Amino acid sequence: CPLMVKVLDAVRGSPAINVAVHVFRKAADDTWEPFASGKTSESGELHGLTTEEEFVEGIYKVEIDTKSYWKALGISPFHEHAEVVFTANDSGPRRYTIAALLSPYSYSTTAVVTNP
Amino acid sequence: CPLMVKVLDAVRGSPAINVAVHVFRKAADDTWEPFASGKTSESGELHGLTTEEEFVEGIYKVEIDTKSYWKALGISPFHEHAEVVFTANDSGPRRYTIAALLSPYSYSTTAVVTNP
Amino acid sequence: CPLMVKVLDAVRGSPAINVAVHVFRKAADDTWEPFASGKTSESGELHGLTTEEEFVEGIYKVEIDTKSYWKALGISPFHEHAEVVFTANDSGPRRYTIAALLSPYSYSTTAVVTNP
Amino acid sequence: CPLMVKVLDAVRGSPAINVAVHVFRKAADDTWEPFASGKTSESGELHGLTTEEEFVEGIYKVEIDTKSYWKALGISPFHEHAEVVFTANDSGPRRYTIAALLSPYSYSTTAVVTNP
Ligand SMILES: [Fe+3]
Ligand SMILES: [Fe+3]
Ligand SMILES: [Fe+3]
Ligand SMILES: [Fe+3]
Ligand SMILES: [Fe+3]
Ligand SMILES: [Fe+3]
Ligand SMILES: [Fe+3]
Ligand SMILES: [Fe+3]
Ligand SMILES: [Fe+3]
Ligand SMILES: [Fe+3]
Repeated sequence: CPLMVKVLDAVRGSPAINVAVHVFRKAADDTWEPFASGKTSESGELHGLTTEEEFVEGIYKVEIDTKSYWKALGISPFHEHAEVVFTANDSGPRRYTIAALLSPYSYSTTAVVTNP
Repeated sequence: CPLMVKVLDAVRGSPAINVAVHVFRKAADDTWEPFASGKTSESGELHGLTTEEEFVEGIYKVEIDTKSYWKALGISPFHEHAEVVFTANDSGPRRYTIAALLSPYSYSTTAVVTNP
Repeated sequence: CPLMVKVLDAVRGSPAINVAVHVFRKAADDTWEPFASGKTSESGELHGLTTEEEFVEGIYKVEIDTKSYWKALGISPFHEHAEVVFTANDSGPRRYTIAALLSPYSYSTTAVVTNP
Repeated sequence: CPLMVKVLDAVRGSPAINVAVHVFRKAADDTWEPFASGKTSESGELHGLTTEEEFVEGIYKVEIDTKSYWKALGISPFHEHAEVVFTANDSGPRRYTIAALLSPYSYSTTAVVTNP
């Protein structure tokens, strides 16, 4: 798994379950081609999005939708989408972990990049 | 002044200075319309984006252009932007402060609501 | 005012109000001596902790008492405190701002240095 | 592993390797008994600190020292210790993950608590 996504809730200190994640790649004619997608697990993690063979250098957009998570808590969320855009594998192949930390009025996001 | 944006640099222990900030507002056809923009001062604050009477109820998006910020300091950062999305309610006159904390690989955004 | 401490609540989207803050200074026998303390105002700011002439070069520690803060709001938080440790250099007159962002299970501290 | 510790560098976006970690437990006569200790790995993680049989309810202090990490980067760090104090296993057994995010002027720390 070269690309992991974690989502956490800063209020509850728990993993965010069933967050929808959509990954896009910037395509040749200046548009976003679909690339991968999934839901986060009990542990709030999602990998198995791609393989090193499909995860070529390029520009990727990672979108999350947290509607299912707040719904199951009985929370009527105010906002529920977040996104990052980064450039991948420019120095050849790396593993990316992208973590998001949720509060109703605060959003934090961190990227860890490691060598496979 | 009803809308403040404050931005800090976690690497250098200082306000982020001259960072461009674009504020959009969500329009009747669910698109984003430009609302305001500016650059951060030496103390990292940007205000004078809008008057009380022009900052109506709605959904607003603040894009802080951090890629150019880090690149100017000779750092290839991970993110393109820092963003946050928030809702202004039609309530009384209220101060909205958007605070941003920046690293090359991590950032956090927070919307703070007060009365002056 | 050379030492400011600002504290925000990420859950409630507001300044943290009435939070106790204790500042210690590292003494000649490598122990911590009380330096200053106070409570945060309605805008979450605490200043008037020290004068320019009494805030000498050294190593200082800010303990923000967040357990009691969250418990007062009926939340059993994870941390006891938020802390940060920083060094004042003997340089010119400089403004030190300690900013704190608080959730029940996550918190961040930042020391910002400016000139007034 | 009921107790994991991660340490990350927000400047480099990399795991912090060889961070020394010392865990203490609050003992009956109001003092800190040693409990567990270790160094973080290539991936910045440390588990194998304890077992569910030794990780009883109580008050634990987790200390890190990041001297070896900065040394190997050729960095003369200003500060290099951090600590959290929390109460464990009060609602019976839980798994704790404690993550710390480093910048020279900013420190963030998050706790994720999950059900084994
Ligand atoms: Fe499972
Ligand atoms: Fe299960
Ligand atoms: Fe995992
Ligand atoms: Fe101000
Ligand atoms: Fe909001
Ligand atoms: Fe002020
Ligand atoms: Fe410092
Ligand atoms: Fe290894
Ligand atoms: Fe290895
Ligand atoms: Fe692991």
